[PDB]
Amino acid sequence: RLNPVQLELLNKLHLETKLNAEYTFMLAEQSNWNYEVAIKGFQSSMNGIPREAFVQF
Repeated sequence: RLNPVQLELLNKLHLETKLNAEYTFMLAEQSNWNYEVAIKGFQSSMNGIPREAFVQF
């Protein structure tokens, strides 16, 4: 599980990256859960984040 903060982040970043939140937390976890870094992360390679992740937003 995650902390309440990582939780909020998972949801927030799901919203920021619009990745199905599993890919979001995948990203968000490889990105230390520092938000902006997963922002940098997905949005560094957002053409390569599969559309199952990029979803219908």
